[PDB]
Amino acid sequence: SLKIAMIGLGDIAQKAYLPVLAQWPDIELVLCTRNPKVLGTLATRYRVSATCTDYRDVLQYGVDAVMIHAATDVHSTLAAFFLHLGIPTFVDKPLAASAQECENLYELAEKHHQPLYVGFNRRHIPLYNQHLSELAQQECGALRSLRWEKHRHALPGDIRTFVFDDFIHPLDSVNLSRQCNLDDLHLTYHMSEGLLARLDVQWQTGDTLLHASMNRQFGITTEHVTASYDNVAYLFDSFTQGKMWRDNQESRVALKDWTPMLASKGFDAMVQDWLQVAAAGKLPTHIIERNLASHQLAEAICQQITQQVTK
Amino acid sequence: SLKIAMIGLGDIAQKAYLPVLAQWPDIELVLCTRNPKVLGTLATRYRVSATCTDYRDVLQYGVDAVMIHAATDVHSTLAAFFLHLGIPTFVDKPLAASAQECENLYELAEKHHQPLYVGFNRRHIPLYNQHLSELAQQECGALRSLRWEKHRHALPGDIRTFVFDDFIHPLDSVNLSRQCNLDDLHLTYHMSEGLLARLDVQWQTGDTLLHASMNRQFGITTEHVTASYDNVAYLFDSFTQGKMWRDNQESRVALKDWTPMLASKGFDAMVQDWLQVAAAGKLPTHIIERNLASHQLAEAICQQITQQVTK
Amino acid sequence: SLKIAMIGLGDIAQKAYLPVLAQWPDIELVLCTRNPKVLGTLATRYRVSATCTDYRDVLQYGVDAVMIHAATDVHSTLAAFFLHLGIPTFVDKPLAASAQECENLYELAEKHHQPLYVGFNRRHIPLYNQHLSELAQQECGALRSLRWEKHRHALPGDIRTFVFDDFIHPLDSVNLSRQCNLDDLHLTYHMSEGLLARLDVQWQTGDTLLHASMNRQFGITTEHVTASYDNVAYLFDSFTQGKMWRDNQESRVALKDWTPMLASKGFDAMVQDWLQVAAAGKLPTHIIERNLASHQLAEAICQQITQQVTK
Amino acid sequence: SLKIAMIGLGDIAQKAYLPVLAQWPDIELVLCTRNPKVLGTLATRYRVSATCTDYRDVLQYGVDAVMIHAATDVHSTLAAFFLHLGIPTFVDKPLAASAQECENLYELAEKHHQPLYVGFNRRHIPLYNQHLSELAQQECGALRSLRWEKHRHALPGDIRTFVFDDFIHPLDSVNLSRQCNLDDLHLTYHMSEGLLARLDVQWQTGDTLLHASMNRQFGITTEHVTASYDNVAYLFDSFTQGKMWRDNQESRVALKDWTPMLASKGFDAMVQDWLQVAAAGKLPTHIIERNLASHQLAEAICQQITQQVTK
Ligand code: NI
Repeated sequence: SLKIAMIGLGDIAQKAYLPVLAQWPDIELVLCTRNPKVLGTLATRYRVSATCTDYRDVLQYGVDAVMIHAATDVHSTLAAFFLHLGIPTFVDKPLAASAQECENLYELAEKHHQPLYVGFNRRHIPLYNQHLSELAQQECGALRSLRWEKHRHALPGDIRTFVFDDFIHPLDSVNLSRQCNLDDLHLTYHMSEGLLARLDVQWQTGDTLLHASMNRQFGITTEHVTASYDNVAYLFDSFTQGKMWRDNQESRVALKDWTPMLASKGFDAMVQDWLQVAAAGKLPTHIIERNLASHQLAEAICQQITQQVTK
Repeated sequence: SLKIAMIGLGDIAQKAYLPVLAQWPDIELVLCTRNPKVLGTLATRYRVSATCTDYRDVLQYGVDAVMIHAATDVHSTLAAFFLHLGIPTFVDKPLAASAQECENLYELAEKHHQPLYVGFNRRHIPLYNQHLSELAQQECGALRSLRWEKHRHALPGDIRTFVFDDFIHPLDSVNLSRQCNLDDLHLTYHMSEGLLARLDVQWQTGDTLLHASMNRQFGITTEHVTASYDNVAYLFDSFTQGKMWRDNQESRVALKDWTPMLASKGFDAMVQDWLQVAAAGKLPTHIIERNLASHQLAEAICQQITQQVTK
Repeated sequence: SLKIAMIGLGDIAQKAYLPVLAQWPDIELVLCTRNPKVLGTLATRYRVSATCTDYRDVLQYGVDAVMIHAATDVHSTLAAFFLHLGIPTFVDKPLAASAQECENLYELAEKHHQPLYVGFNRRHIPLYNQHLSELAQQECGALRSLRWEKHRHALPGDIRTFVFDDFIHPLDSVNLSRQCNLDDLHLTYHMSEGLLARLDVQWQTGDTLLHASMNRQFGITTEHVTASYDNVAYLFDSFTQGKMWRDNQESRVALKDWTPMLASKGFDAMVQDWLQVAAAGKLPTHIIERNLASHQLAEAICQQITQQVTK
Repeated sequence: SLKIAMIGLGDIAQKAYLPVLAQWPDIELVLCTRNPKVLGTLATRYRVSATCTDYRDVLQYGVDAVMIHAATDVHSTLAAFFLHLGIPTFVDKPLAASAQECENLYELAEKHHQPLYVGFNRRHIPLYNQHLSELAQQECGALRSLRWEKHRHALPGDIRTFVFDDFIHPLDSVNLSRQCNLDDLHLTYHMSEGLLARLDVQWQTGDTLLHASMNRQFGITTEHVTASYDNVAYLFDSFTQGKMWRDNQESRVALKDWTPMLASKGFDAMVQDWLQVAAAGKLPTHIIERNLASHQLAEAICQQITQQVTK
């Protein structure tokens, strides 16, 4: 059995995590959030006796690990608190607001031999990891190309936020390699009256061309993933449907009916991994390098665009 | 009314060109090809009188212009010929096997003040030009991105052939900036057992990201075009259908029913542009520069992969 | 705030109802089922105190209503029981294996002035009722036609089960005219080996053509709904996606993102209506009549077939 | 070798027939039509020497067969003129304006022992006859169901024209059992502003449910064909593409690229047949029984509707 604390019950905590762990058997929750009104409503709805208003009062529940869903602003603070207190810590992307804080956090995590899992659901998409072993293995494998497009309609933003809070999803999902700088990388972008409209990062490591694309001034909000091997390719227009091309024939691949929405988006699968990491008390090295790399690449991309625009 | 001579009745000539001109009103055809058997077969099929076997006899019928559909290894020889004799010449892409010859040919055309039209049908695709005026205008306009993909199933080939006889399609089609080198351009490729499998070329001109992609070892033979502007986008999965995305809504855009197949592939629209060009003895400068640019770009790509591969 | 008791925790209960209710706000649950093993397993999973094995002890907790999810052959018993005790009763379709029982149960419920709600989730499909008001309001309105197709791959069965436990879905969903017989109705079917393979019931009410189609020996398992008005049509290939044809144009209509799976299948919407009814001790007349009619029609369909076959 | 005369060069003759027979090998044409202007233009455009302005000045060319593409009101007259003289005749749907006239023309046909081919391209569609052999053989076969929908956006009309000139297509295509009356058949329809808007004819012959529907007041103009066998089904949304459902999996079936438009709509295959019938002088029985049947069923459906709308 496992006991977990959830600090910061905001939009995502309520939209996905809570509903996923609330029904998860053999798991005991310890809800924590500053707003007592919200806290109580939720605790009652999902029948949770372990209530907490001050994240520090969590120590009084001997938890096996905590999950932080609060805003980025208070990520490190809360993360560092449980880490230097010898407690596994889960955190929603982005781990921190800057690459340096990400490095420091992981340093503290190592100085205490504690795991620091960063929530990246797009590494656990059931339909994608089913036809694409590479994504499940987090390697480049036999992939010849992989393009991850996540767009939005009329929704530009400031460089920083755009990259760390949104682009990081396609950027990390495609980061099957461990790209951490802009070396041998091709960064392109457009800007509409002061803001970032579309970002394109693409590079080739080995025999695999990785491409992360985000056009937030697109004609419609949608996310597509295209991957190709030798004489075989897939194109997913969503997380539940797709097309498989082989032998010059096209067929559709899809999740089985009744598969819950939060599962298709990979939260169920991710929590699974998280728990195993929490229980084992250790997160595999490549995952730690994956995490840092993606965050470092974000920083490189930000400073680069910022410098070019300002200059 | 014009009298056009067709030199070199091969595959493309029989499949597209010939059947299109033999339909055009006020046009007299003068078939010409090495093989006398094939000549007579077609001559009978399209009930044409003016038959010839030696391109030199073509002059006898007092032709108003010539259309060369022979192999690439004989374009220069045939083109130069009618150019010296001052006759508007048409040549099916590619113009020549190298940028050197192309440059010569055009220099030769300028000298004799004759038009030299290069057959690029993907600049006349009715459905695309109806929705992307930038293509009809052959400019970048408001385009924020334009991606042209032309894939094939299990069909790798040698650099030269692959680039000059296939990739030249998506490359030129996307080359609205008249690019003629690898300056600030990204080029990725993948060799397979001695052959070129996939080639990806993209660069940013002003506020437009151009991208030509060709995977000759794709899971299926298909050609997709994707264009985007601010808050507007399009994605065509063929020359007859496509999706339009605007106001965060997806609608379908398609070619009128009963549109002849060859017309959908822009052949009629091209022959029309060509006949006017020949009948006017003039060919706009921007078009000439595009032809030249696309060919020099192809040259640059070949003498890049070949060099690298041999290392 | 209501206290609902769920009697009979079978598959449908564990897959949709239980998960939706155990999450519903201001509702205390009282689980009840024969098997004490499953009873406790579920009770632990959804953290519920009010446990019970005999459908009688349920009255002890002073429930405001009961939801019977047991087998069809136990509905009448359970239903009648609480209906007499004067408690709003909910029963998952079908109400009973015969129209007679249905008529009895409703006649009974009318005496005790209690509401008897039947579980027809396909009447609360959020994406369908959002676009087609006729379905929301349960009328024919401007509908010139409505076709509900629900097919299965290689799954024939006996007339009874096929109709009362399956076909009733599409049949009822289309029964917007309260059809309670075979009057001016066209019934068609096919028997594979010794079972019912496909059934097709279609009739016309005024200016509306209704059609229920089920081919349980179809090449694939899917469900398509097609609705048409004057110069307007819709075709949904699922509960989340569909296309709209208007002004000779095709546009995509889809369910908002992050919508829970069960919700898209109209369960949340149905439970809502159910609770309101239960808390109001009243159930609109037009609803009851539709319920009876659909079961009376199912009865009629079963008979004419069984007869015509044995004949 | 063959020589065919074409009487009546309208829009269909110019859009489909002339072009198809213009490149046909071993076939000499004898263009005939009222209007002189049009005539010469076409004779020059397709380079035909055999000109004509009167369907009577036709035997001066010793034709082997004739093709009438004129209006319906002049079909009989012309059809009889050549069947008298003893000439294989080809007529475009509908054969005549009434079932009476059809039987008449067909009685005069066997009277002079001459074939009377009716142009029904929907029987010779390459993509459909490929996967659906029953349509190629023209018999119910193993089909369990076959639905042919042909809708139009905002285009209602008078019963007569709506039926014989348009509905005749789907009605005949699904008529594999030579249905000729309203026996055991289900007919529904809808009128609007005094015109016919939608028409649906459905009946079951053996183990095959055949359904023809046409809603000329649909949201878009499109034609769909659905066909189901035991545990197998096909859905064609066009004449060149479709979906094949088998083993609960969906795959795409389509026409090879570069297949001319007129070929996909079946004109090539039909003409092919038409010729093999003109040369052979004999037309298979079932084909004659089918054509009559379709026109008889057409009349039945007309008078039937005309009566109720009048009663
Ligand atoms: Ni409405």
